[PDB]
Amino acid sequence: PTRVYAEIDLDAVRANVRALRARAPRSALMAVVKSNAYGHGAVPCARAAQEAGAAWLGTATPEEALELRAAGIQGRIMCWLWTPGGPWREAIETDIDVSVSGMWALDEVRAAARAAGRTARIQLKADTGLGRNGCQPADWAELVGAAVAAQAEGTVQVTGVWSHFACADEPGHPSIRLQLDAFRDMLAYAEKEGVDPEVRHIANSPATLTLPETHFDLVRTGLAVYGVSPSPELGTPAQLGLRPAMTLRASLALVKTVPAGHGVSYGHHYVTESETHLALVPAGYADGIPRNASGRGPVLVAGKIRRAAGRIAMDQFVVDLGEDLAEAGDEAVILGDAERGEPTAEDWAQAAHTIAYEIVTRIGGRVPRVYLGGLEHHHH
Amino acid sequence: TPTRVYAEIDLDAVRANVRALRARAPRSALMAVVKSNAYGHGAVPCARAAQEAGAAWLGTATPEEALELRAAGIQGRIMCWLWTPGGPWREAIETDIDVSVSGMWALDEVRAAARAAGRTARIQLKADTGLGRNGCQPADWAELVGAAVAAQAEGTVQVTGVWSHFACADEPGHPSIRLQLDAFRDMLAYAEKEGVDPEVRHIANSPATLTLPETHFDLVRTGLAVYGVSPSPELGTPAQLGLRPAMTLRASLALVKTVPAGHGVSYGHHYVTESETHLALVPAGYADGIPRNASGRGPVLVAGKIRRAAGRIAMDQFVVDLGEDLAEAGDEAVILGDAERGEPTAEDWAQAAHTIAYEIVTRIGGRVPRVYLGGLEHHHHH
Ligand SMILES: Cc1ncc(COP(=O)(O)O)c(CN[C@@H]2CONC2=O)c1O
Ligand SMILES: Cc1ncc(COP(=O)(O)O)c(CN[C@@H]2CONC2=O)c1O
Ligand SMILES: [Cl-]
Repeated sequence: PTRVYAEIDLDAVRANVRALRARAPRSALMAVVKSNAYGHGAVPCARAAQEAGAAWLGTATPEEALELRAAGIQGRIMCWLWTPGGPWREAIETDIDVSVSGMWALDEVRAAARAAGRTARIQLKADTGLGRNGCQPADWAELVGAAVAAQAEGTVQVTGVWSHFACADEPGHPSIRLQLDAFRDMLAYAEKEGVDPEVRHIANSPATLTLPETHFDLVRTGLAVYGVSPSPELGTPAQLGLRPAMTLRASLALVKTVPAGHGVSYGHHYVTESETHLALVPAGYADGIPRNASGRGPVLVAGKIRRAAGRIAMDQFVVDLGEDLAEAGDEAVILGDAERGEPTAEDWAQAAHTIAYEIVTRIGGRVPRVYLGGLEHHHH
Repeated sequence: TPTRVYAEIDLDAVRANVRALRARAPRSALMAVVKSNAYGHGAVPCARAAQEAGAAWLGTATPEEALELRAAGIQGRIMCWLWTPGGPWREAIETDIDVSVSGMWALDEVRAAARAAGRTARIQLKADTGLGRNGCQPADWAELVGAAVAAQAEGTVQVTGVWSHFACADEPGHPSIRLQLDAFRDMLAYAEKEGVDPEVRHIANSPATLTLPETHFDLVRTGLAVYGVSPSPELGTPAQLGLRPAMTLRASLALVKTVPAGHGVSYGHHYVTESETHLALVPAGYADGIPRNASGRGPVLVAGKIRRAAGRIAMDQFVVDLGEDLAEAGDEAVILGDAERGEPTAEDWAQAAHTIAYEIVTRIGGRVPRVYLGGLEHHHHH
């Protein structure tokens, strides 16, 4: 690549899960590789993680997990975002743990297990307060009654019971101890109606890094696997011992001199104060560069951190080097490692008024990924 | 048909939009701009649709997007302008692609390339008339203009056109507009006198095309308007401008349940139910292209009524408050589509997320499948 590409370090990835493994000594690890691994490459990161000690693999959509098996990845895998008509049968045949939050899901899977002549491994999801997916406390008895019954009929096998936190990245939030308590009480009742789960889990990356009383048998870690801290309130990847996996770089396409008082970019939302040097970065919002980052986004050009000049276009944006010099083809680092003096996904989150989760995840397809580290077959 | 979420592209809306646009610049050619996967609509399918409908030129930003079009079997004139040292000059020249030169480093590369390729490269000179983005500054025109006419004589290149791009065309009656138009006539002319005979002179994008007839010249570069979306509300709705929206984003509810009064919804708990009600889970989040920034305002059409994103929008989904109404898993929700059909539109979302329509349709995820209608059967094979 010469215009813009993403450099993924697989050694950073492996070291992260080894760090996270130590953080929860008595628990099992679940590397979440959903959404193309938050933009780093689903399969490469799935193999690296697993190699480093990942016992489970989790994704959102059935398609995402199927594609994981398609690439010959063994071990326990699980998905949780189903919609009526999903590929229940296919998932069951590949021995993937599908999740259930309602009777409709349970009924769809039970019928699929029949056609497949096999038993689906299912995990019941408790809605302990997030109010997103999962079963409400008011319908827990009912759904729990059906599982054990569908279990007796040998059609399904309840392998686990799980929930998910709403403000776990906000240390001290009252909503946290609530859900955690509601989790225990819901688990008891189900464990009493004839359910012996293979795994018990509720924690995510922030919960994992903060509350041990929430580790149980398994922990589902996503973002931290990529060396990005869930929130500033928890620390920088550096303080967390996490190492950034992606480095986004580009080459300048033009460097010119313009008189003082010259407008730059759409809407001329930036006017040159004095005759200066204007560089051109060939990466716009279609490549994943937030347009709300207009005027703030940091770029590492010529030994100094520069700022987005004016509006950010679909394909490119300009930067004012001032007195400094540079030429077409030169390297620019839009986001990378804080330990290398470069900008980070957090820096851009703040610049764009969003979160580090969005920054990395929304990095386009038009942008090639280049792998380094891990083993050779990982780079596929 | 997709079970989670998907996008349907109406190829007839595309075919009709260009036929409308041409009738606006009667004495100028039309270059359809399908860069960025046709602003999220599917590059090859739309490129074919627009050609057959009347586009004489195709425009993409990068050489790769241009080499993909050729690789897909598309003929006719094509041009790309975003280049960096080491680009596929040779490959681009062999495939007969009009490229843009704004600096000398480019000229020397295409020259070395036209040499290896044993062919003459058709180049177009970009002039920076105010945008301050790309193109030659007025103070380096003669230098570039000179070296060019020199490359001509050597038989390496061939200057096929002189152009430029506006900064505030989409802002009706902006001072920058006239100022930029003026520089064009002066910079262009000089190039003529010094020898250059251009095949085409262009400067108009969608807004300028729709508003200023004196910006047409030989060619006109229209991107957004071709897909039925209007550059700016300050120009009207696709309806008034006489345009038909081409994209329709639909998803299927995954869950619908009842929750007690005072329950929190999503991360941070930014939304609390004022009473006992029905909540519905839409399985699509910011990884599919839904702006997280539209959290709490993004309009969706669910069960006969427009609902607002209840709380924080997530990576893979978000919830909507059905209130008293009822619905179920599998029922379809329309995120964005045709206002004429009483559906939320790209502008609606553009406003909700505090941005411009251009970015909404352009950033629709790749995890999101595309389904084509109308047009010619063979148009949706690649
Ligand atoms: C159920 C579940 N568990 C674990 C994770 C991993 O979380 P971290 O990345 O914070 O470690 C996620 C991802 N959460 C997102 C965020 O938005 N939509 C989701 O599915 C999740 O949804
Ligand atoms: C150089 C160039 N020509 C023509 C067009 C087509 O313009 P319309 O889409 O308005 O018809 C664009 C706009 N492309 C975008 C839009 O925003 N930033 C860009 O680079 C462009 O960049
Ligand atoms: Cl130069």
